[PDB]
Amino acid sequence: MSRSKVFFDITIGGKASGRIVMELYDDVVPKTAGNFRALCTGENGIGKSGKPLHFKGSKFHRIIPNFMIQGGDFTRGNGTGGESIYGEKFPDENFKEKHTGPGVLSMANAGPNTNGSQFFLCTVKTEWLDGKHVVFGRVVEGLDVVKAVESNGSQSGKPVKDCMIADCGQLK
Ligand SMILES: [Au+]
Repeated sequence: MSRSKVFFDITIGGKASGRIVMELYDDVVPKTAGNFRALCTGENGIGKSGKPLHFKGSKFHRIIPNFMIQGGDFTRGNGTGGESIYGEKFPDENFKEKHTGPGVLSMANAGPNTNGSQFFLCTVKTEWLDGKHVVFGRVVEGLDVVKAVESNGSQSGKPVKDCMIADCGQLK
């Protein structure tokens, strides 16, 4: 299917830091792409958690230099929460796409078939995640914004300051 384009407007410590534009692989992983797209628009409203099914206002809570930036936990904000629009967890749709380099967009999980709303953007090639995380898009603009967020990560995963998805949505 035609490929959706979505964006995040990022703040770092409250400071406007630019836009990350992403292309989703609707044609390869439609269920996975459709979940992320709707979480960018917020169109499915309040989820089972009672919080909005929406990345807006959420943070990259886990950021590791030379690895990736991870976000999508809008229910607990710490890596233990998050919710897909389908309502809890859904199976890995396929592993056709691989972690080929910086910019790759892929699902975070807790093992096989545990996709929620958490995701990461790779800042390096992470071949060791192939077949274990579902890859469903890539950055096409704003890789420099991804690097700026990455600069605030630590080996420990804890960010130096709040890296927020201040706005987000779908481009037509
Ligand atoms: Au993994």
